[PDB]
Amino acid sequence: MIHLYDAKSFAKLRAAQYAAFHTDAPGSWFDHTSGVLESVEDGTPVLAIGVESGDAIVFDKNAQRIVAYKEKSVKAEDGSVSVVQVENGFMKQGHRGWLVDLTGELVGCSPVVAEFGGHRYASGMVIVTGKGNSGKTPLVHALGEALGGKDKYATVRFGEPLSGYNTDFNVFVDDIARAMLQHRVIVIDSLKNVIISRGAFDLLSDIGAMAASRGCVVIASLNPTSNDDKIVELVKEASRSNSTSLVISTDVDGEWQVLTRTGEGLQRLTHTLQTSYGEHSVLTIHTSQASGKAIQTVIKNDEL
Amino acid sequence: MIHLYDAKSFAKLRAAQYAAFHTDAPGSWFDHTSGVLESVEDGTPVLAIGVESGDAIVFDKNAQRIVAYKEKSVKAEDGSVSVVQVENGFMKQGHRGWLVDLTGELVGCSPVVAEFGGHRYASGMVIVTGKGNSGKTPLVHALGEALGGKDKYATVRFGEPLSGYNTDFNVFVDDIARAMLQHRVIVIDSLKNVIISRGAFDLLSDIGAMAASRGCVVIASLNPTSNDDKIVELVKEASRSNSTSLVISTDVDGEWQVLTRTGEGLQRLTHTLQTSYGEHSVLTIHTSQASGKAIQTVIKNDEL
Amino acid sequence: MIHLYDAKSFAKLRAAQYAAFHTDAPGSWFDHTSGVLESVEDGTPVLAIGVESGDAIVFDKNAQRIVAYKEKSVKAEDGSVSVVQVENGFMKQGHRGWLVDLTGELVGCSPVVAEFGGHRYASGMVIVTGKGNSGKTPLVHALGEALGGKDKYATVRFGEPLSGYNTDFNVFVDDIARAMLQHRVIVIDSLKNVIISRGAFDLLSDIGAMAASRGCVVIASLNPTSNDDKIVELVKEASRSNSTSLVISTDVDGEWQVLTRTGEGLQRLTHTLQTSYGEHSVLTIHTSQASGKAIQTVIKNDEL
Amino acid sequence: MIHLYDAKSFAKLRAAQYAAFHTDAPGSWFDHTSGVLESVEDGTPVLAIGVESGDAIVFDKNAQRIVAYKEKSVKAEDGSVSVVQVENGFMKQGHRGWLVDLTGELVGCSPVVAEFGGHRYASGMVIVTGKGNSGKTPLVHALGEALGGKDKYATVRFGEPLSGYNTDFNVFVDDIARAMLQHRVIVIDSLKNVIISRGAFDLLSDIGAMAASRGCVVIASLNPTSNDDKIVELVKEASRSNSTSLVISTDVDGEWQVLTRTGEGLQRLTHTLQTSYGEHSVLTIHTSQASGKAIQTVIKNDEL
Amino acid sequence: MIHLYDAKSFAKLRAAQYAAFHTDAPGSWFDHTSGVLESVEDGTPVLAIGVESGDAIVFDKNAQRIVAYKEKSVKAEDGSVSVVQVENGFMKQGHRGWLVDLTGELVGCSPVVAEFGGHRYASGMVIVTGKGNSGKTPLVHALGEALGGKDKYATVRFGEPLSGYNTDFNVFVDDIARAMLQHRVIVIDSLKNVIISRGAFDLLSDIGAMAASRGCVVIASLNPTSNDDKIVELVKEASRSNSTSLVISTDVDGEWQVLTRTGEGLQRLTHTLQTSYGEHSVLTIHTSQASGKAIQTVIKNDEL
Amino acid sequence: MIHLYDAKSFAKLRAAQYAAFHTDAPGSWFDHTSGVLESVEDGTPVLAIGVESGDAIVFDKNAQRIVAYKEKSVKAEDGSVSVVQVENGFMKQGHRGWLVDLTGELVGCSPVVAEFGGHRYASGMVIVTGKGNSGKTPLVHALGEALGGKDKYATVRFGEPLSGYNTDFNVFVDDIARAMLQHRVIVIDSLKNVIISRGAFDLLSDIGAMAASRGCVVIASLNPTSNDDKIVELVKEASRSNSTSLVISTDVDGEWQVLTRTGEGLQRLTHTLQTSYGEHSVLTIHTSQASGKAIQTVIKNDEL
Ligand SMILES: Nc1ncnc2c1ncn2[C@@H]1O[C@H](COP(=O)(O)CP(=O)(O)OP(=O)(O)O)[C@@H](O)[C@H]1O
Ligand SMILES: Nc1ncnc2c1ncn2[C@@H]1O[C@H](COP(=O)(O)CP(=O)(O)OP(=O)(O)O)[C@@H](O)[C@H]1O
Ligand SMILES: Nc1ncnc2c1ncn2[C@@H]1O[C@H](COP(=O)(O)CP(=O)(O)OP(=O)(O)O)[C@@H](O)[C@H]1O
Ligand SMILES: Nc1ncnc2c1ncn2[C@@H]1O[C@H](COP(=O)(O)CP(=O)(O)OP(=O)(O)O)[C@@H](O)[C@H]1O
Ligand SMILES: Nc1ncnc2c1ncn2[C@@H]1O[C@H](COP(=O)(O)CP(=O)(O)OP(=O)(O)O)[C@@H](O)[C@H]1O
Ligand SMILES: Nc1ncnc2c1ncn2[C@@H]1O[C@H](COP(=O)(O)CP(=O)(O)OP(=O)(O)O)[C@@H](O)[C@H]1O
Ligand SMILES: [Mg+2]
Ligand SMILES: [Mg+2]
Ligand SMILES: [Mg+2]
Ligand SMILES: [Mg+2]
Ligand SMILES: [Mg+2]
Ligand SMILES: [Mg+2]
Repeated sequence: MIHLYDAKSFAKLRAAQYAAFHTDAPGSWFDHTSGVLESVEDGTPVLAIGVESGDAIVFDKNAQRIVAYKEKSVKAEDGSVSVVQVENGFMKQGHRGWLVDLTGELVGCSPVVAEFGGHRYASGMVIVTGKGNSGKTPLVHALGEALGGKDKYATVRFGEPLSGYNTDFNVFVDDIARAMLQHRVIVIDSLKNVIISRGAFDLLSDIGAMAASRGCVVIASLNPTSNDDKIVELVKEASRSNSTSLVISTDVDGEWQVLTRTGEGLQRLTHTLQTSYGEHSVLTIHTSQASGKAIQTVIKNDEL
Repeated sequence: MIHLYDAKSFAKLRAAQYAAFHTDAPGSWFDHTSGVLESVEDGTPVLAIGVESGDAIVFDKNAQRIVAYKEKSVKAEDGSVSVVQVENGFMKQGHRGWLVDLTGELVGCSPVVAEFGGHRYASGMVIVTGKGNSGKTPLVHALGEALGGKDKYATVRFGEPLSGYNTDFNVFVDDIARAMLQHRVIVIDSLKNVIISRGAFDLLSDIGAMAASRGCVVIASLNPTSNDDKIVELVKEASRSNSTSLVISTDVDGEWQVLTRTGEGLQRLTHTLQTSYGEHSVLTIHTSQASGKAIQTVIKNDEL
Repeated sequence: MIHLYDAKSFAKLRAAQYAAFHTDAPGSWFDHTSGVLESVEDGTPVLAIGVESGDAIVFDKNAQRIVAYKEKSVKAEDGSVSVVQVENGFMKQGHRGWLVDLTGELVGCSPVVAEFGGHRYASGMVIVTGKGNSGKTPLVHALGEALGGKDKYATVRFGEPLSGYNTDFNVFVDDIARAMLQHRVIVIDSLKNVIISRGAFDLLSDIGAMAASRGCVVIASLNPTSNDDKIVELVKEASRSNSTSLVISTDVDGEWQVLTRTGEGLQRLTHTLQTSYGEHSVLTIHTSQASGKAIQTVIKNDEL
Repeated sequence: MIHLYDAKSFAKLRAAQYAAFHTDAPGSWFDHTSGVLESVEDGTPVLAIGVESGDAIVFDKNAQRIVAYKEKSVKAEDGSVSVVQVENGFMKQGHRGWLVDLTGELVGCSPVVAEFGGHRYASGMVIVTGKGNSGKTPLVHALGEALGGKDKYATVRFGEPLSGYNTDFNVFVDDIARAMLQHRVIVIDSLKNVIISRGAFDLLSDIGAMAASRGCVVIASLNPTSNDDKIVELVKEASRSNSTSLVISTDVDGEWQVLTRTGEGLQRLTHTLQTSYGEHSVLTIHTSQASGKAIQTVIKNDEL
Repeated sequence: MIHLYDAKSFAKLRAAQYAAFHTDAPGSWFDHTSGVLESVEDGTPVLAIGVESGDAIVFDKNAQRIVAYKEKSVKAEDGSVSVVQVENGFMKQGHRGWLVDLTGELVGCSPVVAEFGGHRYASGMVIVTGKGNSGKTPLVHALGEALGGKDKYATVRFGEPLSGYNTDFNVFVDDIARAMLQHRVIVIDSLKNVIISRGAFDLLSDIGAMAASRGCVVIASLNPTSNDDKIVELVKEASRSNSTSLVISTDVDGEWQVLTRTGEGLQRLTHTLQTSYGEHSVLTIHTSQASGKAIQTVIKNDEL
Repeated sequence: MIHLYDAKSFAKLRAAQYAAFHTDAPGSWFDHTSGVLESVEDGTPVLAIGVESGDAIVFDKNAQRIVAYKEKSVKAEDGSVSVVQVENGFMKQGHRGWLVDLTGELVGCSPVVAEFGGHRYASGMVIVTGKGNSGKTPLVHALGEALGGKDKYATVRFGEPLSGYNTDFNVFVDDIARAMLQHRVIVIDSLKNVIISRGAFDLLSDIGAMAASRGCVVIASLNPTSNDDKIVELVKEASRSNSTSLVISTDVDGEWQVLTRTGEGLQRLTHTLQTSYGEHSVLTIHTSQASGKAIQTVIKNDEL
């Protein structure tokens, strides 16, 4: 909805956003939203995501598709009215994204999703990219395990010429919706095939906000390697504007750079990561700050 | 409608436009249009804005969507007829923009929306953009609060990978419409995802006139950063021709330039702004002229 | 229709076209077509202009839209047949342009619309453009008042982020149609938003011929400023091929060049204009010639 | 239809084609086809041309549109079957072009349309183009009068911002069909607006063959002037491949070059023309050979 | 259908393909397929070719169009099923190409179509192209007569601004279909207008296999001359990949190079041709080897 | 479906993927999936592949198309639900790819398909490409026979101007589906015509995963030769991202490089091949390693 502010309320909002990243217990936001989703009336639509055609499919709290739901409205705080209607398995009325309120007045946050190796990591979408020899696939799985901490991480596989890989976009959005509804740490291996249909465009522009709203993190690999300034600019834009965080390789093999948006209007943080391989390509991230916009663009150049 | 002029009536119009910016009490035009809107018959369509498809949704004076409204025509002064009809939630007949006359013979103005730090600011659309390290989001919020003065400013959030952000264009136009119908100072954070669907194109070409006619100001951030002459040129066209005023970053961190169109055929004014950050990135604009077209083009080069 | 000629009849036509610009009394053609229009049977469709979709809307001699008109044919001189039919507000049969014959055998003219400061001006479409500091809006209004002479000029406002400005193309073409049906001197401020839908394309290729046939002049501002060879070439083509006359700014501030097509197969004339500003930006054109195709292309280069 | 040949029959075909241009009486082919068209059963479809949408309209020998014609087939010599059906004013079955046989076994000719100043001119389409100061409009009218000889020439006007000019493509194809059905010499002033819709593409590719089949000549002006390699290549292709003859200006003012395709597989002829102006821009062509492909391309370069 | 191989059966296939070009009596494959076609049930669909829209029309063994044919399936050797159905003149079910098996296990051949001047020529499609002064039209006709030998060659005319030329794509595919069903040697003058609609794209990708399967040869002229890397690259792709053989002009007037694909996986052969003109441009090809891929690419450069 | 992992289960997965290529018996995965397929209920849809339009066709375990199959759902392990429904020959509900689970938890593998000349080859899609004189058709057939080993290889022929070659995309995908359902080693000659419709796009992004899941290998020829950075980049992307393995020619004639993806997150292997020709162009691959991402991109440059 829209929000109204004066100097006081705005300063309070910023303090609260700062806290959502810097001081809140890691993963607490996810726990809170899990509670909100579970308190929902059975059969109530909680998430709508766009399929390839641009239409949207809707899911309930248990990640089951809602095929028929008769028009139902809800008047919000600002007076606006929210409407949701599902017919023949497709949203007739409503919008893409969370269909129930998880944040409230607390918007524009990058809820700390986890802490690892002395660094806090944000929820939302993390795009892993860059050129060079450092491998991306091993990196997303290592990050997924690290941020997962005590919990297992969920893996969504898409568009690779390997066994068992789904290559259908509509099955892909279904897997992603189920993942965000049920797990805090999510790995997506290969955003490459989405990179374009309407559903693919909706996904790039929606996923970061969906995840951040949920308090979960979606770690997605994205290879720039494609000397086609049409697609490459799309890769840089997705990394610059649709990603909550960015993990990009450097000049040194095994070394990565993490750029994190800490919240609405807040500064971006940066830290380095060292890694090494064990058996069967299993990667390990070794354990034992503020960066300017000009610097951000410098890193974006790496993908050219 | 169309207007007829001779030397005398034209000179009077120009003096009137001049005054609407230079001498009228700040925000007085907004108060005037609030009165016109509130005098409208209940349930009467007052504003129509385009959704993604290119269709238009309609609202009444209370920012409530009109789903059904049988044909109804009104003959204007120039003999032209206006017909409005709404069926199944969409305009069957009518046009985009204000459906009731808010201006009358007083057209081509940039009604002063507020005065701050010794400068007069125009209503209509203000694009906040530029390259470099100066933060845009912090600036739009500080401008909102500064021009809001005694009033709270309205915040419309769109397309950012942060918690609680809507990324659905149709929810976006609904927010914008409600905001212009109810508040004098509006901040839109991220016009980035609009910059393209028919609805997006309608939005860019309509919002400036819509706001200027209401006497409200829409402060929208737009990032150029995207070395793609296709989009970058679209950013310059939007800053050049679709904005009533432009606020753009300088070579010096924290310093901004304000370029204001003061009226139809009138000269553009320019002044500088110094800013500084307080706690949690809350930005403060410190307190304590004419510019030719060539100069304007020089400033536009900055975005390359 | 088609016309047949031999050496004798062709020479007579050329002498008549020459006269229509060089010796006829200024504005007499407009008076003559006003008489043809008023002598039309009530309810008879006289003008059809394309809306955004490419469809056309029809008007009668009083600039009132005709929503229903059953099929009706008329056989011309060359034996051809003209058929007009309007259903549900849209032309079902017919063509865009004047639906009644305003010219007869007298075609290919640039009927003198007015005389000012010692120069004859042609009816039809005049594009006011160029780069540099000389302001276009002030010029089109000054030209409208100068060619208006004893009569008031009509102003069609379109696509500018100022108060009371319509930004809807279908309202715009209704405004234009009504203007040409009722006034000899018309000003269009901002052809920028048309410069693309089918209707926009129809407007650019139709308006010059419609106005010249009527004997009215349409003075339109068109800013080239937009380093995008796709649109800039479109601006040059509209100036070169869809304009009866061209008014373009020069190296010297306040100075303008007028390039006039005097008739079919005739030479283009050129003269200069000096201007100055008074109060509230009211511009005054000071008072007290054949140009080749190469010279013409030279002036077109100015817009790059 | 398809034709079968052996060395003898082929040598005879070539001799006959050579004759159609070099020795037949000028205009005799047109006279013969006029006879064939007049011998046609009343109401029989004789010509189909494509309107803007790509659909085709059909005309009878008197240039009147056939709105309803029930399916009717005719088996040709090679055994193929020709079908023509018209419903609601549009061709349901059939093809674009002449619907009755005018040539027979005599195909691939450039029937001499006229002789003037010691040169034979071909029927089909003649495109008049080039850069520089030599005027095209005066040239097409002078050529039309010259080739017309004892007969008047027909003028089809399209897309110029002058009085009486039709700017509707569908009215344009109607004018052209009527012209080819009734006159040997045809002038088309401004092919510029066709230069793109399906109907416009069909016209460029069909007109030359229609005219040559009829024995009439269509003299069309085409300005290249438009530094847009997309359109300019289209101008060069139309001049190179859809024109039976080409008349292009040279370095010397008033001087033109005529390049004529004399038939299927025959050599292209070339000759120069000197011209001068009299009163009111009436041009006169003064009175008192084989060119290679490489040379042809050299002239095509002139338009860049 | 699909075929299975082991070392033995593969070696036998290759010896068979080798012989189909090198040792079989010239034109014997055409005679063989004529027999297969004539043994087909009356009214049975044998060939389907795509019209402009992308739809396909169907013919029987006598080159007569089938407008109605109820579903009918046929199980092939590999267990695959072929279903053909024609409704309202268009294929409802089936595929483009030969609808009856003309080859069997003998696939991937370039059946020798004729022997002339000591050289063997392949069936399938032959593109005659190149830059320079050597005439293409005269050459395609002389090749047609030379390879026709004792038989007349068939001529399909398309898209030339000359008398009696069809310019309708759907009439074109009808001619081509009839020609391949009834004659061994076919000449298509001007593939220029195809080089783009779905039908045109289908034609370029289908004709070569269609002809090679029939044992007939299609000799088509294609002019590169069009400095537009978009189309020119399309000409090279057509000469490179869609043609069974290529005949291209040299630096020397009258001299041509023939590049022939002799079979699936077999080497390409090359030989030169000297020609001279007789009366009325009738060209005569005078009478009295392996080439690597790099050489081939060198020849393709000629078209730039 | 989605899979969850912790450090332990992830390491087990990687060890299993490693084994699936490095130590499993060659071809065992194919035998295992053949067993899963044959144990399926009769009439059960097992494979869906997209036709040209983007629609999908369905096949049962015997490679016979299913034209009608009423809605039927199956709930997986992650709680997801798979729904298949076929109506009028087309999938109404379901996804493209394998419709039955061939992999289970064992995903992300490149199942060893065969061992030859001391090297293990991966199933999935292998693209054979490169520039230069080394012939591709001879290579794909030699590779098919070598990996076939004791078994015959299946050949799918598509889009070549040779006898018996299908050129219809819908027949092509039916051929491919039948091949993967019945044979371990498949050769596709000429992927050129797919390199674009929705179905072509679906094929490139689906085939690798379909084949790898099955344990079969699809060896396809793809010629880069086409100096059009639009298609060339598409060729590089298909080689880089849609190929399980790549076989590309080098500087030395007859010599080839094999680049193999060994599994999800695993390293790419590389080895060289020497070949020579025998009679009738029958090629023989002579008998008697980790490569970095940078080295990979280097080989991709070869195709420019
Ligand atoms: N033991 C090891 N030592 C060094 N590199 C290893 C390794 N095991 C795996 N890798 C690297 O892991 C990398 C990633 O594997 P891939 O499947 O190619 C995913 P990616 O390359 O990260 O993204 P991509 O598929 O979009 O290009 C490869 O570069 C591989 O070389
Ligand atoms: N205390 C502080 N000192 C200096 N800069 C600060 C700051 N707090 C916030 N900023 C700056 O605020 C800027 C804007 O925050 P963002 O959320 O990135 C919006 P933006 O960058 O202005 O526009 P964008 O999101 O369209 O690119 C960032 O560049 C950040 O560095
Ligand atoms: N008193 C004055 N002295 C000098 N210039 C003046 C002036 N009053 C107005 N102008 C000029 O009037 C010019 C035109 O006003 P604008 O509203 O920008 C229409 P334009 O610039 O002609 O076309 P545009 O809006 O498409 O660019 C401005 O460049 C302004 O500087
Ligand atoms: N008396 C005269 N002396 C020299 N030139 C003359 C002339 N009378 C007319 N002309 C020339 O006639 C030419 C043609 O007039 P236009 O209406 O511009 C048609 P065009 O220029 O030939 O083709 P175009 O409209 O596509 O550019 C102009 O260049 C004009 O200068
Ligand atoms: N007697 C002769 N001597 C030399 N050349 C001759 C000739 N008779 C005809 N020609 C050449 O025959 C050539 C071909 O005639 P055209 O009808 O132009 C077909 P083309 O030029 O080969 O292909 P195109 O029409 O696609 O460009 C011309 O270049 C002409 O010069
Ligand atoms: N005996 C032999 N010695 C050398 N090369 C041979 C040969 N037999 C066949 N070849 C080569 O086999 C190569 C491939 O045959 P083609 O039918 O052209 C398929 P390709 O060239 O591999 O792919 P392409 O058709 O997409 O370009 C040719 O370059 C030919 O020279
Ligand atoms: Mg990867
Ligand atoms: Mg921002
Ligand atoms: Mg202006
Ligand atoms: Mg002209
Ligand atoms: Mg030719
Ligand atoms: Mg090959």
